[PDB]
Amino acid sequence: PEKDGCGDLDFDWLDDGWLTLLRRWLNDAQRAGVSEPNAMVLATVADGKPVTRSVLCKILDESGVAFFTSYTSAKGEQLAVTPYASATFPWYQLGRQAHVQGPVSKVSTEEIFTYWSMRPRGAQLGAWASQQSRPVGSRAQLDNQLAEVTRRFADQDQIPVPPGWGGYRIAPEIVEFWQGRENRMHNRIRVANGRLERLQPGS
Amino acid sequence: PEKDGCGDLDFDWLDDGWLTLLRRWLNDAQRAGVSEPNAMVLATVADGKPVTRSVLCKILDESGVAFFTSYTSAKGEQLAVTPYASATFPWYQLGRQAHVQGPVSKVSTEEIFTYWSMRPRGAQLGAWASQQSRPVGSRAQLDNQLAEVTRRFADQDQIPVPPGWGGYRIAPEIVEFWQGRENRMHNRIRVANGRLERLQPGS
Repeated sequence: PEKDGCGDLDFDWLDDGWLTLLRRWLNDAQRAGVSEPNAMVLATVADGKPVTRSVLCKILDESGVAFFTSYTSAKGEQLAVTPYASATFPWYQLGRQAHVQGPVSKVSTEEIFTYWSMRPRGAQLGAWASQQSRPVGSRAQLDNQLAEVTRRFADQDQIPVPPGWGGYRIAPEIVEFWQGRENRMHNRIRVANGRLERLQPGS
Repeated sequence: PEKDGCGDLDFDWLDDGWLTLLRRWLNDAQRAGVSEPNAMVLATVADGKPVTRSVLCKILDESGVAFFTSYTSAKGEQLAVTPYASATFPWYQLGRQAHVQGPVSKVSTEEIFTYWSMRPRGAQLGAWASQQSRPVGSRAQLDNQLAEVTRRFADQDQIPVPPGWGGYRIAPEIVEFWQGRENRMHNRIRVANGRLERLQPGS
């Protein structure tokens, strides 16, 4: 009970729909000092087996949750074969989690440009520096990669989008809010087809 | 490079094997005040589609990472059909991640007893109060479930293991260490067939 300082998560918390509540939860985490409050752990499937890693949620609206990545990465390939994902926001400090699962689609060239342009150039370089799946043996080699990319763009103030870099967006088909409680009787609300369902703590 | 106070993770950080490094990283997460240092996001598969939620890693050894849960949860059913998982320790505050993927076996009845007994009275009751199927319409109902189970065991000093309750272990067939860097030239070392491998940041 203590952890988020709040009373029980219940149906009425969803009165303004799933989006308002997620946006509020994401803001409580930001405000409470959580590091990377917008990071989520994304699961995809590779040859029938699940694979997990962390990505940064950059857009949240009625169409779902979006993040940015190289199309050439393993996440990209896996999502190309099996375009469904699940993501979890792990807000342990507050005893909270939210999960989103659904079909994945690419974001617009439009949107890619915008979020690419807000990117601090320290990172713009970094993106370009990552030599998509090129063999690497040392760390020095990584350094050379970033030096080489840095020179190449030194006289450019408007670094362009790499040829295979864009985003993906998970549709909010199933969204679950999880509020933990000291006496293990966790509050679990699942949203699906505009219907709401309360789940037993142990699933 | 800031976030864990450290230089680059490299092959020499693996000299005494993945187990020892995962243990060091878990411990660093503790010393730093990270909430739920041992929690991990577990992905499973449900009819070819990934599914995520957090579990607590309670055993870390040579045979892999283990957590405890009701066999009758969605996660248990999913692991029964497709006994492979991936898990991620999201240490965002230190800019670190560890991933572990592999086949999944049940823990023994021996170890279930041992870890069950280490739970405080509150958590054992909590676990017994989660009634596997039974739909839930109100939150007051969870309360009465905890109150039935409290009264039912009022005279038992030592509460028994619930009938459906046990553990799962992920074998360390792939282990990745991820250490973020301000310049985006993240360090990534994957472990597989005792062979080490540096990966390009952008996967």
